[PDB]
Amino acid sequence: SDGTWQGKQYLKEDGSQAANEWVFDTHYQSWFYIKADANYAENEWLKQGDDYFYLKSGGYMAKSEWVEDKGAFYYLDQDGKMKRNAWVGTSYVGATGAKVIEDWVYDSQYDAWFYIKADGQHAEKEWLQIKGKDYYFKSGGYLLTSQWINQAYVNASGAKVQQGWLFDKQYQSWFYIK
Ligand SMILES: C[N+](C)(C)CCO
Ligand SMILES: C[N+](C)(C)CCO
Ligand SMILES: C[N+](C)(C)CCO
Ligand SMILES: C[N+](C)(C)CCO
Ligand SMILES: C[N+](C)(C)CCO
Ligand SMILES: C[N+](C)(C)CCO
Ligand SMILES: [Zn+2]
Ligand SMILES: [Zn+2]
Repeated sequence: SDGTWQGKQYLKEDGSQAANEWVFDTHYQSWFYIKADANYAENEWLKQGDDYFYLKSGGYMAKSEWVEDKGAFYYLDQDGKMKRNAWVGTSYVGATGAKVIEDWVYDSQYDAWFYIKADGQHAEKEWLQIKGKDYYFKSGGYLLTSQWINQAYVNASGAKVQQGWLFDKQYQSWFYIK
């Protein structure tokens, strides 16, 4: 390529000054975003339609990588686009792209609730107390709802029931929980 960096500015193959545009510099094999002031975007987000991109230090577009911003982790896909509402390995990124921690996740593809502990790992084959109530997560992390777990009963919200009547449809009989 005959494209060249002159400080933070990029001259294109034809010698024109890049500005307000993406450039792909084969010398780095990297995308870069050149701002309206003809300087490359660096250590910043770029919104383009619905999509977010992150320009790292030196202006390289982030891609297939995790970035930390204001104490939150964001994943950029192969094309540089910030992932939203998805599992990225064992992590879940929410609506804003931020890795979910200490919170519920409803995933329509498993039709199941999950809980990501503060430590960033999904609850799995275990009891947790979440906001003062008890919830049991199966293998794979799926919240158990409306069933007996040992001597305990978890209701439709997944919360262990403390006391009261339950009509069990499995046994077609009334139980009193104390
Ligand atoms: C844009 N880079 C900083 C990567 C190259 C020019 O110095
Ligand atoms: C970065 N572009 C949006 C220019 C293409 C996807 O990588
Ligand atoms: C701009 N951020 C990537 C930090 C948030 C998008 O919801
Ligand atoms: C539901 N998870 C994505 C958490 C695991 C599937 O194997
Ligand atoms: C978010 N919760 C799992 C507690 C509600 C399920 O119905
Ligand atoms: C739970 N009881 C059977 C005791 C009353 C509701 O019909
Ligand atoms: Zn060249
Ligand atoms: Zn898992």
